[PDB]
Parts: sequence; structure tokens; C-alpha cells
Amino acid sequence: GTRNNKGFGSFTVEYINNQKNICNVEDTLKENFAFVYKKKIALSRQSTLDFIYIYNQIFSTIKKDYQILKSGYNFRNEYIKSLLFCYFVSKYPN
RNA sequence: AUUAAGACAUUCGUGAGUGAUUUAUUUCCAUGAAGUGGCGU
Repeated sequence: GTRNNKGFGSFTVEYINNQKNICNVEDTLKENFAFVYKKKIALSRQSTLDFIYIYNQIFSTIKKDYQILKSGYNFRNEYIKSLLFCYFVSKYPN
């Protein structure tokens, strides 16, 4: 789908020809990708509004986390420097 | 006046009768409606 790289079209397989699939997500990502990181989302209670409350946190966090590596955060009195910018200052070409 | 004289190889007669330019053949193969955030430090 559109903007798929930010996690908008995630699907998983449940039944293959009426057989329950047991595929560990961690090692499946390990073999296919060079680097894999896991983020612990806040296991807030009232997990009955599964759709909106969880989705809003996850995508706000992704926008938060992605707009840390690329550019920075500039809102209220809270500033995180661009990690990409910090990365290139550290190295030799500066 | 001489084995001679006269005598259309002619009459009638449809190149016609039966016959499907038809049978077989995928306008199909490949292809992300996707990409990116920016400024207010």
C-alpha cells in the first residue's frame, strides 16, 4: 500500500491450506534483513478499544522515532538533534 | 463424250451435373498508484 515503509500494510499468514502456520516473526526478520530492532510499546490497560488507542500510539511513535533520525523534534521545550546530522559530524569528513 | 454426270462429312447435342474457403489457434505475456515530508533548533 501507500507509505508501506512506515508499517501501513502489515499482513501475516494464519492458515495454509487449513493448517495453522507457526512462523516465529523474530527469526524470520533476522534471516532476511541486515539489522532488526524491537520497540516495547506501552502495554496500557483498557485493551478493548484495540483499534484506535493502540494504532494512534504506534503511528505517532513511528513518526516520533522517524523524525529523530531524519531531521529532529522541535515542539514545546523539547529538542532532539537529527541523529543523521549527528552521525556525519562524528565521522572524518565532518 | 472420256468405266461418265449429279452429291457440303452432314443432322440432332448447354462443359454440364454434386461441392460451405472451411478446420485448428485465449490480444495475451512482464509491470507496486507509488515516492518524499518541510519549518518553527
